[PDB]
Amino acid sequence: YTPKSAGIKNEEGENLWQVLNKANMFYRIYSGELGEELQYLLKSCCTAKEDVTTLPQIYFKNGEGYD
RNA sequence: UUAAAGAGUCAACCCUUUGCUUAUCUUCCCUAUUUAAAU
Repeated sequence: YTPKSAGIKNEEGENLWQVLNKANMFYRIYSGELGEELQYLLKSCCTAKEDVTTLPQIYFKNGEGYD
């Protein structure tokens, strides 16, 4: 996700969602088969972001109590 | 218990034409008999 999903297309015309999900280069980079230069930068983007506004909330039984 | 919430509304010509048609052997055969008073 990026604001307005603008980005910049390649010379043939591709975005990251198409590039990383074409022929499984995501696992080829996450493992580190392309080096440790494209491995730290990609892992830097994997950060959590909490937001609960306008989401369903349901009670589930967990032994003695609820969650 | 993916809990809680929400107006789909409005309008319309389906019209026109038409040759179904010719022929034909259903044949042979046969034991229905046996009683009893009107309530």
